[PDB]
Amino acid sequence: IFMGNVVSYLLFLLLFSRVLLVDFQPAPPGSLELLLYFWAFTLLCEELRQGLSGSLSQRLRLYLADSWNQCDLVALTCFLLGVGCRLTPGLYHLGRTVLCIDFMVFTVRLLHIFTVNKQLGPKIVIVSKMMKDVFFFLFFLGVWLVAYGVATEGLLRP
Amino acid sequence: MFSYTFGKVQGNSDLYWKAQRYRLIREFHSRPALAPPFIVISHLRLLLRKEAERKLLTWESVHKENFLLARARDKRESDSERLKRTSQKVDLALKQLGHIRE
Amino acid sequence: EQSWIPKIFKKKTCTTFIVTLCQCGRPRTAHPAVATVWDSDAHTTEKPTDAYGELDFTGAGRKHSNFLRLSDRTDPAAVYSLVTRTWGFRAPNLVVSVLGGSGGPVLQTWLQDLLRRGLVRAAQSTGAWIVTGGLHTGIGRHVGVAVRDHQKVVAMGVAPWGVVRNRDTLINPKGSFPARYRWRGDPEDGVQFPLDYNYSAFFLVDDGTHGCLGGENRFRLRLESYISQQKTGVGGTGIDIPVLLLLIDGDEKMLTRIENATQAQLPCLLVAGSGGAADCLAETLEDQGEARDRIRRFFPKGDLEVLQAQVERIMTRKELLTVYSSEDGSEEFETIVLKALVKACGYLDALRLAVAWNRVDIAQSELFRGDIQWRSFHLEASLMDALLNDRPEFVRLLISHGLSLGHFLTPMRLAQLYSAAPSNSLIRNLLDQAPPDVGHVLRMLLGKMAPWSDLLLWALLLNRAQMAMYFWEMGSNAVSSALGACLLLRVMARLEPDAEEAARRKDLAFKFEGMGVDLFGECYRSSEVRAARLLLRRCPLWGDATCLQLAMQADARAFFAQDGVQSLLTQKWWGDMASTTPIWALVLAFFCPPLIYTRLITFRRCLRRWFHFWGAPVTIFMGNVVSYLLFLLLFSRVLLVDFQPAPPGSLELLLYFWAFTLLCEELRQGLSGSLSQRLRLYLADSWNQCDLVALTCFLLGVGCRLTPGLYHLGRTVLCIDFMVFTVRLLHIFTVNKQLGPKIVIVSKMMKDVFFFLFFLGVWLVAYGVATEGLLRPRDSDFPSILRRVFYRPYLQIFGQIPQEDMDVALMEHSNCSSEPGFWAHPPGAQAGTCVSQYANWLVVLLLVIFLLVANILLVNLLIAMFSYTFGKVQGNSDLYWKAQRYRLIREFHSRPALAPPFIVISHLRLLLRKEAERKLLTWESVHKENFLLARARDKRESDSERLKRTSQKVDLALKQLGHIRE
Amino acid sequence: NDRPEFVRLLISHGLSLGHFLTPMRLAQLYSAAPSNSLIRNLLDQAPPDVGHVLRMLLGKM
Ligand SMILES: [Ca+2]
Ligand SMILES: [Ca+2]
Repeated sequence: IFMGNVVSYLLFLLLFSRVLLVDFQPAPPGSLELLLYFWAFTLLCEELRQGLSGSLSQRLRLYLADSWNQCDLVALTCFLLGVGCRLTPGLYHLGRTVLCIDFMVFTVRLLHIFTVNKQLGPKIVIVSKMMKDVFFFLFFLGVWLVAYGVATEGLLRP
Repeated sequence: MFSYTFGKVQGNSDLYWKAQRYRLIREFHSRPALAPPFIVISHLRLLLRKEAERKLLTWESVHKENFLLARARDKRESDSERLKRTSQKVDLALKQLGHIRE
Repeated sequence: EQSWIPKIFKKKTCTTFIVTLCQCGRPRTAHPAVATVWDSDAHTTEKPTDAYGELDFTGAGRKHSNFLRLSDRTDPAAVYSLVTRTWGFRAPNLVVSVLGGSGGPVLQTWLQDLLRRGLVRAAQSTGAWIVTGGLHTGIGRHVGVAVRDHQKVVAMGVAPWGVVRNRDTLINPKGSFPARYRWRGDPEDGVQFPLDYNYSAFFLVDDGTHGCLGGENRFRLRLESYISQQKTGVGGTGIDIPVLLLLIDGDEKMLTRIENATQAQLPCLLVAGSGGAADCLAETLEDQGEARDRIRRFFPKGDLEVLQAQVERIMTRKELLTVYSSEDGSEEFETIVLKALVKACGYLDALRLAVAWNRVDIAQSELFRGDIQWRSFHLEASLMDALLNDRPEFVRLLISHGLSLGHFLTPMRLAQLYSAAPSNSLIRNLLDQAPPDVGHVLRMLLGKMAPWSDLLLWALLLNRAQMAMYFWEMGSNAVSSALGACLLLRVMARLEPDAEEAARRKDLAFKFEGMGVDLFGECYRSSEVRAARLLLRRCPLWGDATCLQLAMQADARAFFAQDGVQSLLTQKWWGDMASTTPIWALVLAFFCPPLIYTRLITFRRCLRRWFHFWGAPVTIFMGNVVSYLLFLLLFSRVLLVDFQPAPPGSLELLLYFWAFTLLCEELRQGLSGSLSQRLRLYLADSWNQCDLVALTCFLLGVGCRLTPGLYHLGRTVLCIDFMVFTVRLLHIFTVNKQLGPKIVIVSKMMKDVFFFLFFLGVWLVAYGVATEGLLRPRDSDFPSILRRVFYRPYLQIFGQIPQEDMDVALMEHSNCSSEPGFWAHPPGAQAGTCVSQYANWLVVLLLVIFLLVANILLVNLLIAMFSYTFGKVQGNSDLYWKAQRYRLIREFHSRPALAPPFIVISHLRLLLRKEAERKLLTWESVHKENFLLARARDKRESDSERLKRTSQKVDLALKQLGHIRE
Repeated sequence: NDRPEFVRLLISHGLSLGHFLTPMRLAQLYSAAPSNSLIRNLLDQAPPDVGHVLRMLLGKM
């Protein structure tokens, strides 16, 4: 079941890219785009099933507590928003941009695959724990960039 | 910093992964057998809708008794416990020696 | 399996009536329709038993105290079989049938101390059974409380059915596996008693009576006799189980029971000072007789001549009777039992019995006295018993007594020893598949590609750690035997159905490897010219395979790690040249052949030196390296310059011939180094796989080149083949003491590499597709799309950031496309004719995030993972390199002395075609003895052992102090 | 009185435990909760009535 799910998700990403790069046009959606809409709807139904069966509020919170479920939910929300914007006559470009970001959100989900390997799962956990060091570096670099950039801009006087 | 953190949280991360492995397996144990593109056909199906045990417990109890006996024997044969027993026996010998001296 | 229990066991009914009240203990009213002197057998009926199962005393207990109800006239063989097999009780090495009325609930302090310290302790030590009355009264209660205080011990209780309180709750014809018994019934009358809760199993003898005493005596005596007729395990090898009766106090009934037991040839132990019916016999044995009977025994029947006649009949067989000397409470039970059994005996030996028990001190005392004079078979039988029952200490002691072992072991005895394999054990299966016929199974395990040796092999096969250890200590070829034992144990472990059994074999193999390495270290540090140069390089009787071969097959990395073996391998690597020769000296000699004869290199005489220099593995390796470098140089020269569509030139033909010679060399390596077996062995090496793929690509490229139409394809294939060939040069660093471990660690870094690659691939796909979608370049060509989606983002990781092709601020605005919106014209060739500029700040933001993640976070994470892995697998990699060093040296030891370009001339040659040893073994044995003595002394002087000895000495002093105080 | 050794020894003497424990005895045992202890508070919030507090702690989900 896991392997079939992985293969289907890879095919879904392939179709999403195919639609986004080629078949996405201001005209009304084509056959492939409608297939993508149906596929995303089935993914939404699957997430709904996972949340619903897995004390309604209790199990809903239990489902929403998982990071991967949060990622799936945000991806699907962005997809719905992008489709809505695209269908509207005036918000075509905004919809395309939202879907472009949503593709990144969907693709990041593939990292879940490595949680099954005996060696990669611990690596992903450690990576998740590296974020304090990442933030320290980012804050230090931001301070340094502000200082240096403002000093140089003031000196040059463009 | 990355090197230090990676070296520091190796064991805890491994334990955490081993723990959540059960959650992963259980999640994929209950999912529909079909893929998301076709999973609609299965969500539709979901919609519209002893003596052996006693023997097992007895065997478990036998193993528990063996484990407890092993722990007790290991503790009793430890150096600290043997030293304590020797001290008590020496004290008993000393008391009997004082008693006989009278 | 219980339905058979009712089939073979029967209970008794009141049946016929004998007078108001039945003579069968039941009221005349409560009798069946069928109801002079009532008969326990004639006036009763037998029905299937309906009170079997096990007892679960409420709360405490082992949750299992097997019970049973059976007729008195029952054959004890069935009872013994049921107890031994069905209920799981092992065969008793000794049975103590405790007797004694012990009038009055209270018992003397010394008697209670003896029971809790002499009897119960001995029973637990020897795994004996204690047979008493399964009731909470009389001596049974005292025995039970002694057992409880000592606490397990097996206490069988044979009691009548009818005097047991709450007999109703036990009745369940279907079975009573969960049985609940309330031994604490409020009424307290002598008619019935409660079953004690300290006894492991009960036998409720049924004689068709509702209360009586002595009705079970017949069955008890019959069971005692039958047990005394059995054997002490190991099939018929064991001696007859000793069954003796212990008596404390008593009465005329006890005297009759003692008489019956003596008639049954059962030793009796009479406790001195126990009381009446026991001190009477003790005094009679020690030495008016009627006066003794009157004073000691109760006044009734004292003047009766029956008592005196019974005492006379008892003394008629006084050999069986023995008095437990008070000795101020000696509490030395095992020795007294042994003395009583010896006296009764007047074959059965104290040695065999001591071996049956695990008491080696008792046998040590028995043999230490010079009074006993032993013969050959006498000790041989005991040694066989010790071997069969896995008693290493006893075999050590027996061998220590000058027992000749060469004549002891015989094909019949060896067959018996192997026959003792435990039920369905791997050794048993292998023997069945294959007299012992051990050679066939040994060859099957290894593949086939002196009593001590045989006994060591047997112990290894049966996996008896201590016995195999001892046999190795007494063996001749210590180091080779240790390595062979490690090999055999590892092979068996890999071949075992159950992992837990395999782990024991694996641990034993590890222990043998440790002993082998320690002993060889001792031998080497004593004398290097011997030991390594001779012990390792000789071919023993194991498989006529040198110890190094055994270590290689066993994967005994620890054995290769030690400095002695490494120094020997280095010495073999340099051949006859001194191991200290500098590398530069070797190079100079290689390029200046005459300089070999100069004193600057240290070792017909001329031809001898010539062949010594050019045959050493190191010089062959250097020549091979030089030839391979020249081959790569020629390959590059051909590929870059002389490769043309025209027919091959001279240099290209030379390259073809050179590659052909390399192919022939690989063929030779695979062929000579069981055709399929050696082929797989060759193909298993990674370097051989690399060579094979390189040569296959070379053949494919040459074939394509020769074909008129596939010239370019051939050139491309050869271009890749050059990379494949060049990668082989990494094999050079496997010889350096520092680089080889590095290469091993590098090979182990691939998991981290793959993690990084997968992460980077996911990130690249996401970012590239997002950027391509945002820009909307109008090329929209599949190769161009793939380029912009994968290649360009990938190159951005290495500082190749084409801002002009992504940032609209750096491009020229133009109305390229008729589609609505604003567009810009990138200057890049493959950047798309024009890109949308709707939200370009988002493209720049994605570029910023991608640079951050990829360049910094992922790369630094990979560095951290590499650092961790490198630090973690240092030692294992070093050991692995030290182990494979032998394979490298052996491979280069057998190669032709000529280089691949000329190796054809040598492949052609290949085609068309003591007392010193005994002295060496003796010296090895001396060193082994020294090493074993050192280990034993170090263990004895350790703090833990000294503390244990002090505790024992303190206990001895305490016992002597208590003794003197009296 | 929290004397594990004594309870071990007493049980070791063939004391029948099934008949020993009774609802009154269990109520007494739970009544021995020390003054204001978490168990005491939970019992007050909820005879022992232990099942309810057990479900509350576990949640009975
Ligand atoms: Ca999910
Ligand atoms: Ca090769």
